Amino acid sequence: SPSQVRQNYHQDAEAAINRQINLELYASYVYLSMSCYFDRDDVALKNFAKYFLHQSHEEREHAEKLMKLQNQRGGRIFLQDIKKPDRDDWESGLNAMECALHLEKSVNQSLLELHKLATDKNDPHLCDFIETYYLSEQVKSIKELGDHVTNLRKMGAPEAGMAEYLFDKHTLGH
Amino acid sequence: SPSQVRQNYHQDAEAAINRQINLELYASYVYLSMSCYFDRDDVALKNFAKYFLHQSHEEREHAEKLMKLQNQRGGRIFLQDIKKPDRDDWESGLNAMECALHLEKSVNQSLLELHKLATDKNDPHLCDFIETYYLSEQVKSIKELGDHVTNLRKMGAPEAGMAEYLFDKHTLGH
Amino acid sequence: SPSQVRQNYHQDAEAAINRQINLELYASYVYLSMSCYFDRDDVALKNFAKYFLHQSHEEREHAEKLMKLQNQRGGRIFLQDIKKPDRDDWESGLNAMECALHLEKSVNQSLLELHKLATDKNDPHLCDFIETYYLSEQVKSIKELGDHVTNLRKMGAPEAGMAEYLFDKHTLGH
Amino acid sequence: SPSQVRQNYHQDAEAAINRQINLELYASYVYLSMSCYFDRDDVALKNFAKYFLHQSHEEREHAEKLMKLQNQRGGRIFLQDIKKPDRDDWESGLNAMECALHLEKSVNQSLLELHKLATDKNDPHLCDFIETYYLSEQVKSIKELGDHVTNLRKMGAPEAGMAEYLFDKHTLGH
Amino acid sequence: SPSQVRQNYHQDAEAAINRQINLELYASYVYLSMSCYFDRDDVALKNFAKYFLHQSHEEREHAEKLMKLQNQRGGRIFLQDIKKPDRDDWESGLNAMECALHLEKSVNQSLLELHKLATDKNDPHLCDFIETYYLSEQVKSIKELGDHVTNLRKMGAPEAGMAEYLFDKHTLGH
Amino acid sequence: SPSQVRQNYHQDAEAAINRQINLELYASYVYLSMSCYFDRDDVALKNFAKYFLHQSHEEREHAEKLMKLQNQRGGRIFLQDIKKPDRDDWESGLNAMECALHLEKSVNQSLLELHKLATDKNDPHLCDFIETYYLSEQVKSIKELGDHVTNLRKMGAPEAGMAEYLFDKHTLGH
Ligand SMILES: [Mg+2]
Ligand SMILES: [Mg+2]
Ligand SMILES: [Mg+2]
Ligand SMILES: [Mg+2]
Ligand SMILES: [Mg+2]
Ligand SMILES: [Mg+2]
Repeated sequence: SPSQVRQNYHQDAEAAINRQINLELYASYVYLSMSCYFDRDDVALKNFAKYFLHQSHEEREHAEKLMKLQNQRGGRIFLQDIKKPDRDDWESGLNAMECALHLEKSVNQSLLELHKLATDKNDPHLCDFIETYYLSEQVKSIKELGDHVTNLRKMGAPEAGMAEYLFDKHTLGH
Repeated sequence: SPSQVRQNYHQDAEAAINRQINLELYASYVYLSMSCYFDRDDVALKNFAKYFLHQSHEEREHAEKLMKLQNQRGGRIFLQDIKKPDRDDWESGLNAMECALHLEKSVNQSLLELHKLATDKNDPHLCDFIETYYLSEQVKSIKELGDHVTNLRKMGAPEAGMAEYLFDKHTLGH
Repeated sequence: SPSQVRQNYHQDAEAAINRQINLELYASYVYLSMSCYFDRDDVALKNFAKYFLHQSHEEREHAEKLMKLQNQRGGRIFLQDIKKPDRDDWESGLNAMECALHLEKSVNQSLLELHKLATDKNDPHLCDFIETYYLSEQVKSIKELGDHVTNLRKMGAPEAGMAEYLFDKHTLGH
Repeated sequence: SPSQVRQNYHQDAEAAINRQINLELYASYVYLSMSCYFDRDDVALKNFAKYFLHQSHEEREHAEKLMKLQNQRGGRIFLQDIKKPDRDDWESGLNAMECALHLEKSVNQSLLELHKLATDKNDPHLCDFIETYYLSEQVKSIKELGDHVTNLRKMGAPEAGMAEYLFDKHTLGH
Repeated sequence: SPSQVRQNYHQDAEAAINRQINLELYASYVYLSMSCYFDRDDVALKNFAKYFLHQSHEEREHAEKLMKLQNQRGGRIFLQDIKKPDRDDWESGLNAMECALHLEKSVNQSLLELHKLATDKNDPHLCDFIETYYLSEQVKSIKELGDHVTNLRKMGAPEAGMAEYLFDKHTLGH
Repeated sequence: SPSQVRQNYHQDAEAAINRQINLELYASYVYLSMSCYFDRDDVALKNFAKYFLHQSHEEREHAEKLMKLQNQRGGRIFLQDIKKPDRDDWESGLNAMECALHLEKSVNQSLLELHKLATDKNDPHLCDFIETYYLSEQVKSIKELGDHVTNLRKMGAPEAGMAEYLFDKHTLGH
């Protein structure tokens, strides 16, 4: 019954990795939601919509790397339902950015508990994997979103009106 | 309250399009499941896994075209939960292909009810849209999967063993 | 017994499409006839013969698209005899052009009854197909032949003699 | 007396298409008017003037496609007077954009009545034509103008003064 | 109230230039009419239709240069209705050419009264403008149309029938 | 009444060549039939369908060379009905190949009687023509089909199931 390729892969880890897969697919669905919002004809911020559409595609690629890992180690993937996003209508460019940042910190929090459970089961390949592909880029994302939120607040979003518009063109529009 | 760009777009259609979006995202999740299965170390059919991974990416692109349509016409997108796939373990290459085909016919059935409701509300742009981008490629998909299922059955899958292996290399491996 | 790929394809349509296939193959045979006539050593209008030979090849390509359609939808093709053309000897360049035009209108008339029967069975993919590939180019053909017949009559074909000759070089000879 | 190429083309449609031609030429004249306004030495928004000049040229190209259609089907074109635009002086960038949008919806409304009259006379080629070349791009225009009006209002046009200026450079100036 | 850029621009000239704009737009509409006529399925002279379509596009470009001039000098543009062309059906290639020539002489006559009114108000820039861009090319047009009318009459249009046909291919078809 | 270019062309030959034209058009229709069969969604052998579609196009080119010959020698072409193929459904890849081979031998048999009748009327150009363009390639076709039938039988078609599938990819799929 155990996989021919299975070696030093504890059950508690296999279960934790399945939960992290469901968490990345759900983040991917949240960015997709926001992207729909900024494409609305009475919000109309195209560069915001392209920005979150890209984040969406990147999160779906994190889920699939984890899907490969779990097959390489001889664990089995058990998919669950992907819950709908907290809300449909996201108010403003600055409110969507602050939720993105809150979301991205929670994904980060779960990877750090994942890493703490692999260190305490003595699984070095799994740890190295999380470190090399997840923890580092998750810290670059948070820092970037932290900077976007800072700039928008300074320019006086959302009360200013010209702030998101200029932000859309200069910072997100390359 | 009604969108500035809204014109000849009945409520019953806006609701139908939201349900079709949830149906494409769910198909996308089912292909993703199958792809995980053929990558398993004790199934090991790489060209099958690449085939369904591509179908997965294509269905997620159908959902996003529909997301654009609904914004262009001034309707609003209301995302629901995406339910987990019927099963986790898909038996064989021929059983996965027969379920793919059964799935793809149900997506087709819902587009034909969508088109019947747009014709009976007199919405010509919505009809043209469904016809030009959905109904045609949905018929090419079904015909292709119908042919794959036919060949596999003839070569004697799944009892033969060499049938999926050869099928994987010649028909799916370009 | 019913095809695995068959869906929303009424028997009355499958029968109508078979009759339209026989009608395109017969048109293809009529153009082939005319082309033989203008190659005759005592008619001798080479650019007329090249013109109808091309129309012949185009009609045989319409029949084969319809042959593909009927297989994609899971209907079955039932070929009949192709009847010989009304006549062997076609008098003149202007008489051959007026028969071509009368022929091309009858092909058009049958596609419009085909489309009226698919709309009344609720088959949207079949309708879109006929519209996108048949009705439009059938209207461009009729308009072109209508213009050729007009010019020839004006220049005084067939009594003039120099009219077809000049027509052969300037309008049909690029 | 009836055209040699005429087939399944009802009189009521020929009359409707003539009225739609006069409607596109009149829209073309309105955009030309606005373009003159933004070139005025005491408005001075060059990128607005280039934007409406282009819309003007596009509408004159819609009228000529319809002029071709009506000749291909063997109807006759009956040109009327083109009435002068509602006003000469258009106040602001945001007021010109809101009138453009109101205009573009009325052109859309007339194409949808045109399509409803071709469906009820059973003219499939005419319907396909309107759908494929008019209804789709008319919906992309409305959505775009809807977005421009939204942005300008948000930035605080016309009271702001810097809003149109920045809008002219970033959104319309490529 | 007077424009900041206005200098040596008499009211009587501003009014004359507005009337010349309406005259070029009306000529543009007349050529458009003729072009529709030669595209008719029972006239069928394609190179005649391309010839007048081009003249149409050129006249619409003369109107827009005048629209720029009037803005550069700080006058205001007051658009009127564009009246429908004298007739719908233009008989023959030679009759359409003789009306084109009569039209083009009347446009010329109005530019010469325009120039006589700018010389008698002492406006040198306006005079130079009319001379450099209008009077010269208006004389080349008349001479060309004069030559086309001469040739057609000689070959025996419209009684000959082969005359317009050959004319269409050799003189207008490059 | 006799053609100006007619020389040493006996009536009995002109009649024989007309019958051979009808025989090539009928072979062309039979290959077209088979090609439709292998494109069926429950046969599904694409490389077989491409193979017979090509043979179809080649036979229609043999008929047209003969149509040219008969015009060059000053005979007249008298087209007959093209009869429908013996059957609609062709069982298997090996059964279709054995009928193709039986068909291709009968075409060969008629060319050899044609050549025997031209030698006994003393028509050397007609003989050379048949020899140089027909008899040689007809012998290469038969030998090829003879080899395909041999291989399929050896691999154990049609009972094997994997035989046609592999044959489709290696021998017919280049
Ligand atoms: Mg991640
Ligand atoms: Mg789809
Ligand atoms: Mg056709
Ligand atoms: Mg339009
Ligand atoms: Mg001029
Ligand atoms: Mg042959």
